[PDB]
Amino acid sequence: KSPVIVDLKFIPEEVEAALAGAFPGREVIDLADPAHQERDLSGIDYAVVWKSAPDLFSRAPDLKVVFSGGAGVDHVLTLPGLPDVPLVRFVDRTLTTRMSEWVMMQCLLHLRQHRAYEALAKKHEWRDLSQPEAADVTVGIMGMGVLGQDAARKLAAMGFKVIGWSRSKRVIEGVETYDAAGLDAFLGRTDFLVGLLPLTPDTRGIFNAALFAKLSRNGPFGAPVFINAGRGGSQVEADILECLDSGVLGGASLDVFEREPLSPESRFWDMPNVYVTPHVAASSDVRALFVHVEHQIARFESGLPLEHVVDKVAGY
Amino acid sequence: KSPVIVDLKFIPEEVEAALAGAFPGREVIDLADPAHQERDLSGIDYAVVWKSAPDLFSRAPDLKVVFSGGAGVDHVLTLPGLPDVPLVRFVDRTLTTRMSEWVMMQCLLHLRQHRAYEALAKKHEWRDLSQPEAADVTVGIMGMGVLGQDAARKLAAMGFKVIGWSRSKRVIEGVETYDAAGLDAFLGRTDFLVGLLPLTPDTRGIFNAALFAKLSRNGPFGAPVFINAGRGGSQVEADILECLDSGVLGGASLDVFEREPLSPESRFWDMPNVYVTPHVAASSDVRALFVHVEHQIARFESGLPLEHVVDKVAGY
Ligand SMILES: NC(=O)c1ccc[n+]([C@@H]2O[C@H](COP(=O)([O-])OP(=O)(O)OC[C@H]3O[C@@H](n4cnc5c(N)ncnc54)[C@H](OP(=O)(O)O)[C@@H]3O)[C@@H](O)[C@H]2O)c1
Ligand SMILES: NC(=O)c1ccc[n+]([C@@H]2O[C@H](COP(=O)([O-])OP(=O)(O)OC[C@H]3O[C@@H](n4cnc5c(N)ncnc54)[C@H](OP(=O)(O)O)[C@@H]3O)[C@@H](O)[C@H]2O)c1
Ligand SMILES: [Cl-]
Ligand SMILES: [Cl-]
Repeated sequence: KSPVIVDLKFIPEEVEAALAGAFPGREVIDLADPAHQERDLSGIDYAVVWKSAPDLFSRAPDLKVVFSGGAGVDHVLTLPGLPDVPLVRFVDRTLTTRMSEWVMMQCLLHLRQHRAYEALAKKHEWRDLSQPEAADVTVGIMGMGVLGQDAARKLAAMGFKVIGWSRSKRVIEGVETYDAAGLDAFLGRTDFLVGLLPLTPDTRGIFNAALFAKLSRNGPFGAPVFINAGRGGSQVEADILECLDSGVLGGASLDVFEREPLSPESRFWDMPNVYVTPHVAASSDVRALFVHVEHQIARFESGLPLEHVVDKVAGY
Repeated sequence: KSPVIVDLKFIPEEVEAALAGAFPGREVIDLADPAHQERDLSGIDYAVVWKSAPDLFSRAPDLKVVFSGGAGVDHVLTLPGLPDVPLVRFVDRTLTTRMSEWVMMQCLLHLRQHRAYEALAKKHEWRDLSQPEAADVTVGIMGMGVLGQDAARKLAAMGFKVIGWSRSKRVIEGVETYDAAGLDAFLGRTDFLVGLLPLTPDTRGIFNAALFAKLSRNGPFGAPVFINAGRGGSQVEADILECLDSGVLGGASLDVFEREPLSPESRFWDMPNVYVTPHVAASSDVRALFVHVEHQIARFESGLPLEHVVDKVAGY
């Protein structure tokens, strides 16, 4: 039976804990362990990777399937020697449900004027603010795949008006959607913009000043909000900053940044209407990752086709 | 046609805005207007009241129905001269949906360790924290009426494990519930305690140190959280403070207080794991209030029975 290489830059206690009883019957080679730093890795069919070392695929030339530890593959596609074999991304109910938690939290924080109420609290001042209900706000989600769909349905169920956008059009009860050419109509209706796009050459810098200026100003706060949990390379941070300073954006939630970890010198840390999280919108449940990997190995070895394979030309 | 007295201590622009076109065919006497401060109010059948003046029912001895501006009636029951006629409380989809927004926000803030991530941000420090999913947390809701039920269903749909408690037992898909005697078993399973009880003589001071000590310590954070949006008189704030200081409570969200507005000298304002909101968990949509009132007047006058009538002996 082939070994499984595990090269995951995740919280190490979580990886170690999940290894126990994982991949039964297979040797598991965890490259976090210094004992394994010189081991040759030829003749091994499977690797599970997240921020893996540059020389990995030169050490493991015989891989038959590469498994990403995350849903996003923009970094893995750039790794030297990435083999010409299927690359399977992480898709799982645990990941999806976690992202929807984060998206719901952001939409509620901005809806319920959390920062305004915290500023009042800091002054020890009791003051009720006029308050729209979720149905008074349209959330527009750019990115209508696994995560965008689950987030949209959950937002709608909480009472938000929800609309969606992606390259092609899709059918989702209670959610009107737009295809690529509908972008401007979608943006003009959107009060809270949620980014759940992969980073690809075609989504690079898509979230810029010109796009923020097209968002709706007709909503209950008079200015839109930007929430991104896709990839940082999709946004132009200089524009986000300028828009926040001018009031073109009323606030933002950012889980992802052009350069991560976010520099300690960034202005985003101290800004009163920005919520910064360190790329934790949906943590990979490592146990679930390994169950997904085990499952796909079983299909592969039985001749069934792999699921969630990446289109490497498209970048997702 | 009888006039309608409106004596509502709500945001005045909201009341004024909602008056337009309200109660068509009836004189509307808004007691916020100084012009009406000496008007006699006999021969008037209806009043809509929230924090109304003490002498109101002596000025209006002929009321046939009193309408509260809120869901809660503990204050109105204490008003001098409250007539011996039906008292109808506010119940409406707008109110319910708003409360569920607030409850969902609190459960997510505590689940997603928002204060920990804000403390990291204040130090300009990028650090991922181990993170449970909502299904790892049990939310126990004390109070299973209109609001408790809607909040429970919405929490469950977001992935939380949800359990409920109230005097009598109730049947709710996906939510196990407990009756009065099941209190201790319910508390022992609960990680996040949500209060959606009326204030009555029987719920006064129910949320105390003895009760907080019975909450589960087996959850992912090792200590429970207290969230109250019912009434402040149900909690003992001295105990909440002591429990937070000792770590018996890991955090709290409080929308209601023993004395409101909350004193500017309260410690709750500055406490890092408390979220204070100024009794805004669900604002009355005044427009919807008047539609509800108009509707009930129509039923009353057609001989149909009034809905949402309070049991004045029970206090709710
Ligand atoms: N912050 C975090 O912790 C975190 C966690 C997990 C994932 N993520 C990010 O979230 C992303 C989405 O994940 P997912 O599972 O939902 O992906 P998915 O199922 O592949 O969905 C991707 C969506 O983006 C659309 N899209 C791609 N390129 C586009 C373009 N140029 N114009 C318009 N639409 C475009 C796709 O449209 P089509 O269907 O028409 O192709 C599809 O609707 C991942 O790529 C990852 O970067 C972040
Ligand atoms: N913070 C805010 O902005 C805000 C806004 C709206 C409402 N509220 C508060 O929320 C409360 C609940 O509203 P609601 O519409 O959900 O009320 P509801 O429909 O009357 O529900 C009340 C629930 O509390 C239970 N209950 C009452 N006394 C009890 C006792 N001694 N022991 C156990 N259970 C008891 C009732 O049980 P039974 O069914 O068995 O009687 C019922 O399940 C209101 O009274 C108001 O004070 C606050
Ligand atoms: Cl800001
Ligand atoms: Cl605290």
